[PDB]
Amino acid sequence: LLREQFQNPSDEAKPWTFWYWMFGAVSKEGITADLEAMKRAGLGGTYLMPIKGIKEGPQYNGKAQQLTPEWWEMVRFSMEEADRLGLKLGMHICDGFALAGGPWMTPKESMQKIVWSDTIVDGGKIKGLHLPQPEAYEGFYEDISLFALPVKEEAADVMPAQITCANIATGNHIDIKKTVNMDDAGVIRSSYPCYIQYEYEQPFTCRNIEIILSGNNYQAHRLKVMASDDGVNYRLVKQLVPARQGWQNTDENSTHAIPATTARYFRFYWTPEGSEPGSEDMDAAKWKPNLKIKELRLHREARLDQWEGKAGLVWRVASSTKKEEIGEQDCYALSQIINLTDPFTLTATLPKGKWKLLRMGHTATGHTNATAGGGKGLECDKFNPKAVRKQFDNWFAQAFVKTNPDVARRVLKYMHVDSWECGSQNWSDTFAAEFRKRRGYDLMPYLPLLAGIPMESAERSEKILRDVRTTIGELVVDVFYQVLADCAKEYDCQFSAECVAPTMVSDGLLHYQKVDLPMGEFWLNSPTHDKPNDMLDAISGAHIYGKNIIQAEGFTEVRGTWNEHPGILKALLDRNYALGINRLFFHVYVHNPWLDRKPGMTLDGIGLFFQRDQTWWNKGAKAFCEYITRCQSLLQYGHPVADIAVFTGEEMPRRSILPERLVPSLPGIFGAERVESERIRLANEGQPLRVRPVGVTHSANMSDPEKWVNPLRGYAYDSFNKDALLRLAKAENGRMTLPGGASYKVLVLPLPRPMNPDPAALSPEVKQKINELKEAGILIPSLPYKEDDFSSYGLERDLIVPENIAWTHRQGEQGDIYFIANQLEETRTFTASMRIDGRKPECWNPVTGEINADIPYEQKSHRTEITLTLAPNESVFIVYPATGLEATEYTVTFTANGKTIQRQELFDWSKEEDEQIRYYSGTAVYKTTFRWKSKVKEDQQVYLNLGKVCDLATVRVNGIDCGTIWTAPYRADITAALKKGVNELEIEVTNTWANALKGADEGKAPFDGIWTNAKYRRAENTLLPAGLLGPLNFDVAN
Ligand SMILES: [Ca+2]
Ligand SMILES: [Ca+2]
Ligand SMILES: [Ca+2]
Repeated sequence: LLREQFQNPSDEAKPWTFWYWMFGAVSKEGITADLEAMKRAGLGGTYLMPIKGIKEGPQYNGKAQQLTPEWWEMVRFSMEEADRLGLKLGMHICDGFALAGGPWMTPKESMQKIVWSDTIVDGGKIKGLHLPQPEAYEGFYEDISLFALPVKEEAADVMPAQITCANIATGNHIDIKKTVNMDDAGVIRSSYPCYIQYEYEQPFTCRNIEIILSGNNYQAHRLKVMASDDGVNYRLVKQLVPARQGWQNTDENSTHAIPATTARYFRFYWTPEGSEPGSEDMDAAKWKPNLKIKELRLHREARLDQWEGKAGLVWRVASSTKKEEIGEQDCYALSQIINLTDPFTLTATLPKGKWKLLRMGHTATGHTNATAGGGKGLECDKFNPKAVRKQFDNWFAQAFVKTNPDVARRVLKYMHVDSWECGSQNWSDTFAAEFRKRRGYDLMPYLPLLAGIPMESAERSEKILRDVRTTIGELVVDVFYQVLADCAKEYDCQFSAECVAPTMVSDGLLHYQKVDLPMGEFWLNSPTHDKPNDMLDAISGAHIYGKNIIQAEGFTEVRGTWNEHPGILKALLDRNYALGINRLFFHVYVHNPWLDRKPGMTLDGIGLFFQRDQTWWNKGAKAFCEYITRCQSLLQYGHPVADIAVFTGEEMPRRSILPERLVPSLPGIFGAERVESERIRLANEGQPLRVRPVGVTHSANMSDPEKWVNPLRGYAYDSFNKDALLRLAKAENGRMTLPGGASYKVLVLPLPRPMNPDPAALSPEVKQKINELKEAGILIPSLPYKEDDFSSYGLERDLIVPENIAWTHRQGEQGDIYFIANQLEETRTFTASMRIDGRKPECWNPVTGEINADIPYEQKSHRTEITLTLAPNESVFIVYPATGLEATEYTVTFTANGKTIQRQELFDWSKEEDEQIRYYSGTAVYKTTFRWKSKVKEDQQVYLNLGKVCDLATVRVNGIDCGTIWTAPYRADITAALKKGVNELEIEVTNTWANALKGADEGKAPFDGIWTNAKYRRAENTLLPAGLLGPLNFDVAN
């Protein structure tokens, strides 16, 4: 029964935590303390991940370096204690955060890329010639093919230029030292509009510009290229366009093609005007709009525009190359190219003329699991099933050998793969063969496409490179994820996994079919580091592949500042429940090995600081986890409901679509106010900056997922890929269905968009299936869709609520559940109208566990309406079956320093003259008495309203616990504990660490033993309000 699950949830409904061990500083005492604390809070289990080692933190004197017998003994003891407590465990597939590295991996077994060298020679007889050696990572390299290409032009690929620059920004509020300048190493920097001029002694013919950076720089890709023959009259060549790119974009330079231009002068104009705000697929645009260029290389030889991404070396999307940039004369036909692989030093003969000797091979990409300690080394080849198996055998499998095997088999039941951060790869020893099987033709004659050298035509070159990227994405799934899935099943473990996008070339949804537990990620107060697109990848992936439990790495905080408590985490959690997550994992519980240092070890101040030495752990983490468990009990029930599927298209790479990107496709669904807010945000006038958190300056108009609650105004959608369309979709009763309960009425085929700008042509099999779905009744709306909703087609909104109300809907055999959550810090009363006809709603309170089965409701036009009142950040589930306190003198006892005071009136601890109270962080126990005049009458209900609580409070009346109050409304039901006459009142109030850390920083610690490696602090330098501020009142109801 649903009631029993809500009231007595199963262990599958409990939240979990990530558990990090820092710098090999680990103790058994701390292990016991941590795991008991986890059990006390109501956590179901933990993912044990050690982070860095003794070298990275020698000051901590760590005794548990990864893979030492001492470390293995800590792991064994952890399994022993989890077993004793009834907790389960997971581990990651490598040391550190990610991804699949270890000291057992050689360069040959690591991720591979196509590399090359080249040299121009006279044709005729060639004997004993030593060719240049391509890039060889740690000296590993293997030849594949040697081509000879007849030169298009005998002139040199680059020439000497004199480089100069000029500020063009004319005004009076310009810092002259930030205007364009070139340093002694030639690095170009600017904060203001400028140009950079290249002058050649003789006219130079340029066909592309290779942009070389030190780290990422969005602005560098926005140069406007101009040229002159005479030194004053300049003509437009091209406005350069930034390719879509993720944060891991430094492995390759960026080649921007232009129409072939012959000139003595080239000017590269720059202005920050027109800049797009930052996002996950224009990651560099998150940062200050300054220009910084290491080098511009102006090349003569023809290359495909943005070929480095198109070759699969790095995760990028750019438009196909225009014919005006690469025409037929710029391409090689296969007949022109002489294959010298056999004879190759080189000895053979060639027709007269000049030949480019293109020596192609492969080497390691150069990536490690760099956040590891003892387990650090090269990332495994993601296309080599033997290397993937080897990774599994040497870390995860050893947890069942080197510990206690029978205990390990009982408690270590989860195998985790985290979010990818090992770059991309476009080769392996089996890649040619896999390409041949999957794409239906041989890649090998076309291998120079992987260096961006065009063949046959631009269109043909880019059709083949798309096929290369497609193959890459398929091998991630069919090798890496398939092998690990087999391994997990072999070891009786559930497989959880985070995203592959936006660092490894992929269809970002595709791998979720191979795992048990798709896992998203959401950050707290960290706009520059949040991954809303990762969340939608994991949720869409789970929905379309029928994975019912959707995990989420939650609350990661780029700079924790010690003022965080559950009360300010609720709204954030709720909007991610609305997206579709149903098992939270706290990021992060750090192991604090010292029992006499608080709050102790952290991930160098990266939050959330969710651990035993939190001021609010014992009561606050427990109360929050109780709320979480009740929510998850219902949010794991049945199947999620979503009316709309949105096709993710045929470009590579690809992934789920953020709501903002569908606004031009569905302007009527989003509404006019959203259309207008997006116009302004994307215009991004003045490129404004914001600082959030302290010390992190970024693009103020960056999309913020807090502002995208219920963006379709009463419908939900999943992103939906080619795989799911062709392999899984069926039409039943006019809806598109998928195994595991997905059922969509609408299939949106979006307009061309930043991640699919061409757009990539629909394959015959996709057009056929679309038409089949169309004839069977699935709605394929014509775009842009301008009506408010789909009611004209018989598809009404699921839930009609006002703005800033987050929701989701699930359904199964026992009925329908709507989660409804207030995202504002205010009390609201509003109508909620649900697409449910003729059933009786109930209001189930997840904070308290109370069920109100007799709520008023109206039945209008075959919907059901209720009037809800929600306190700040309050949420509720709607389920459809199938007077002044007059206190005596307070005694207040500050538990952490034993100080006791007597006060008549309530007070803010932070305004006290006594420094040990002023800077106090921890718990204080308030004791008083109050008179209650009457016997409590039948059906009468009495609440003690607490007024303002800084930050949480546990109420006891005559010794009876009346609740831990942590979120609005700030009241406890004291009905059952009240007696006529004198009543005893005890309230335990707990704040956050911020005030005591400030005090300790200034030589005014309110007690002994305060220490943390977390050094970030609020910029404001204020003490936070602290304590039971009140006023206290009774609310007597019926
Ligand atoms: Ca992670
Ligand atoms: Ca499309
Ligand atoms: Ca897009």
